[PDB]
Amino acid sequence: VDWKLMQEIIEAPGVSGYEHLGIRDIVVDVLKEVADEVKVDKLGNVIAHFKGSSPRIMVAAHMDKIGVMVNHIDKDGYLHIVPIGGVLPETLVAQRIRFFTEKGERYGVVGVLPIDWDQIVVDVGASSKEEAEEMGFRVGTVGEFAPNFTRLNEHRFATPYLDDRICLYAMIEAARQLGDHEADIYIVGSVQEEVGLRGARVASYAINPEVGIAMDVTFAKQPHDKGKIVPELGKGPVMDVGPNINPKLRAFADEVAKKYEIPLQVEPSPRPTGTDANVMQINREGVATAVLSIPIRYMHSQVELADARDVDNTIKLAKALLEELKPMDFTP
Amino acid sequence: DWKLMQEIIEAPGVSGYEHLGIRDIVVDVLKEVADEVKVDKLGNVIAHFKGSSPRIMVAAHMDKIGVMVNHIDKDGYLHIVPIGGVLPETLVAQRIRFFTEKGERYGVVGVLPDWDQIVVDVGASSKEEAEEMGFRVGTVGEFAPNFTRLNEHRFATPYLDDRICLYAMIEAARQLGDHEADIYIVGSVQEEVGLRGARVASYAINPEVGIAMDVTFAKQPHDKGKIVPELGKGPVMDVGPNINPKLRAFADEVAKKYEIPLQVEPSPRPTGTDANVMQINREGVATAVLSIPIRYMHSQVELADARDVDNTIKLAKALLEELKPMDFTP
Amino acid sequence: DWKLMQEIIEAPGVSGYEHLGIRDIVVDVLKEVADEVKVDKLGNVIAHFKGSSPRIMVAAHMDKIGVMVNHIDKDGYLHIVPIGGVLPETLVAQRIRFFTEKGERYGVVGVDWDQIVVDVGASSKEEAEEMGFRVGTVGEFAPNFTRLNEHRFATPYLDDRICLYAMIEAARQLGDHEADIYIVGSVQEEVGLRGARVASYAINPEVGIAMDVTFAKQPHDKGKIVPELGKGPVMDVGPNINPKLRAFADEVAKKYEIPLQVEPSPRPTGTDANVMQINREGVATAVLSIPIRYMHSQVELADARDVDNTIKLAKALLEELKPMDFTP
Repeated sequence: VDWKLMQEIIEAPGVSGYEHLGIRDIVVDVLKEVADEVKVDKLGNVIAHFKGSSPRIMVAAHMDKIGVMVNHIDKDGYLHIVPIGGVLPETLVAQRIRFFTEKGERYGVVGVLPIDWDQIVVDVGASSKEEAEEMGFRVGTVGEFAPNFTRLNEHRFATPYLDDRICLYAMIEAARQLGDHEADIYIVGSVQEEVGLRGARVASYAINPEVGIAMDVTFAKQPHDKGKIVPELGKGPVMDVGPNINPKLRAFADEVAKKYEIPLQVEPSPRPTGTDANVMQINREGVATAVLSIPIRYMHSQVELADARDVDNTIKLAKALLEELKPMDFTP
Repeated sequence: DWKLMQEIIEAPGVSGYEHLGIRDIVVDVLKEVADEVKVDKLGNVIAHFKGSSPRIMVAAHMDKIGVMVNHIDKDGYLHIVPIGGVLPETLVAQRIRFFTEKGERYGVVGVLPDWDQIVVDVGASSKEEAEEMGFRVGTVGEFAPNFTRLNEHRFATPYLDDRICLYAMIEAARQLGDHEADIYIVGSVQEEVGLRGARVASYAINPEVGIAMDVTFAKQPHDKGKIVPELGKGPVMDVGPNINPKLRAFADEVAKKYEIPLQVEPSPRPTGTDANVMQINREGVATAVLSIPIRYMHSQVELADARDVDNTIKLAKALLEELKPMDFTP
Repeated sequence: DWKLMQEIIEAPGVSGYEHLGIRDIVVDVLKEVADEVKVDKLGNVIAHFKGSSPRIMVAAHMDKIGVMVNHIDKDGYLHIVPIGGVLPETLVAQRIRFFTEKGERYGVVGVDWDQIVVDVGASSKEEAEEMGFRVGTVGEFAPNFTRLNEHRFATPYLDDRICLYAMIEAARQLGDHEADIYIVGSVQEEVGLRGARVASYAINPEVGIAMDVTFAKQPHDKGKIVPELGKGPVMDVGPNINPKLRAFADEVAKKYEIPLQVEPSPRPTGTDANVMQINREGVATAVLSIPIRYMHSQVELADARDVDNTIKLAKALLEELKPMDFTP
């Protein structure tokens, strides 16, 4: 559990469709060191191949973050933005936003009068539209929650964009530590998941895997959750059960966990998605999919919080599944 | 001086707890040039700059609005209460700097996919554990610092009120030349909870002239043209009932003399400023208010213009030096 | 002393009318032990227990919340207005004790203060006036002292008579002390801490302690109340509270092994201590309270042990304090 590597994976620039701004390069480099080959497709997916014989498996964690984009700039240099993904305007009050302009990274704050959009005006220190632009701002400039990593103690930490950068980091770590494996493995850092799981769809079509595992984050029990949330922090990684989940693959997961003595949580999901596993399962002739998740609290806010112990068991389980996988009958 | 200014701003010290950090900063910074410095039973820092007449009191509160822990639940979450004008709205998905037994520790307010339901996560899984970490009923916290200089002039950061005026005042104090007036510079406490500190300090000082250096609203989005002051246009000084006319005309003169740009804003009512209790203190005092305009007051993103802070300091010392006995009787 | 206690609790005296009964009781009982006892122009009772230093003022308000008669209608019913924090909610189907020139007269509210009509058994305005009723006649919750058991009891006007009793009992049992003590029974607290303000100005103490009642955990409080009945006196922490004085209190309570609860009072308290702290040049203040349930109603209920432990701590604190720096 590398904290520095974890943090930079978490804070590397890369909103949906702009993953090339920083995160993609990190993923490629860290993967090229252990993979037999690493490519980047038309949409920006990073596909690392770890040669094996069978079965052919695809594991994916998205690299994109939710964020905002400048719709226009007014005469007084203020910015009017729109969301990129599931951005809660409630989480944009009295918050700092990291924008990526021509002249590099520039900050802006969303004030409050001493909620719906365009009631959301960003202040960037300008006095006119002309001045804002001269600062590098333009129609289409994108922004992200300002980074802020908070280590609360031994285990727990809070920060923007644990979704899905914490699962990305877990996948990458398991891949760096992968041992012997007869499965033909493809580790994918997908793009545009926050806006339609469009990255995993394109990559699963190119890869055409038999087995597919999406590593995403999931809700953890928290205040005012009214008891509807099953998973709990510190209780280990989570693996769904439901229509989107292949029983043979999921049953194999239990065993691996049992064998390596890794705590594993079960989470109801009577539908699919928003993981990449949704579009992976209906890819071409059909894929046996499963979901491996890290539970976090306060999803989609500047304070998503996780427990390093879960991250750890996710890395172990991910690795153990990959090495334990061999030819099987996935037909339900 | 961005270094010193940020220090004054982020120094600990919520209403009633100014001794956690801000109090010492202020004292030290002033012992350098002040003839005497002391602190009363409430924590007011009072610096004396001996002069003949008139006796003038200038104040800027050192207290920040913040929160306090009401209780810790079984799962280790904190339930807080507001100290000062804290809006539940500025507490969602935000970080809180708490001052526990074991030192400064952080917590975060959560959310889901009126204070009662403002629960703070500090990373504990039990009450015993939260306590183990140094959290006690009564523990206080403040917005987490995050100083952001937007450009050459503008910057945004929590607790611009009233630390920016406190800076400005301290700075003008350090740069004070010759003055005929007997000057008292006060770092007031508990101003956010009822101008309680200024009351006491002014009763002890008993000045003929008093000036409050606080922050005011600047034109910003959705203000509906109701706010007069504008960032970048200089320090502001009110006009109205609790603003002594003679004193205010004077400042108008000193301003134009030193050519400092000066904004004017109406205040038809005695304001939530220390100059409120200063004027009605003892037999009455000729009072005026000198403010730095800021946007988004009482939030983590209050923003100001350095050029305004600059002129406020210029005007501050100029007034303090040009001040000579005169009649303030309206 | 349940008898002295019930008597301090039931003694007449709403805000501004403390002279109707409680004042003289407070005066009489304090005169027996204090070195001097005086009544200022606003009605505050100020008892001095001469000492060296620091000079300390301790206050508990003698006033009660209540009602006043606005006018009498043709049919002899009274129309009242509240004196203090009285809510018509607590007036339905309740008996009210009025004070007329003819003496104590009772009235009942049957089954927004424009719907609160008091019936006194009169048939006409003239008969009501003949019974002793006038515009300005004041009234209180009828006394009704219920001992539930060995420790708990319920009664109107535990606020703030219970703390008044405690302070008085502590003063009567006071032993050797170095501080220059001033025990005050303040007036008009329920309408602006008016009494304590003037009293502190005169005394000009260096230290000040307010003894009031505070909320105790009770049904439907949804976990928002810290203090509980039976777990001892309570001492606030916050801006209105001087850290060093509070620290001192802690050590005293520990030294005597007196249970002491803590309560977060984030804002300037609604007690005499509020005005004591900003009095003249400033004062190191703190708050000592007895927790009670159902505040401001006819059934305010408390626990005897807490009352007792409050007297102990109050006594101990006064005998134990001495000159020390209170500068935060």
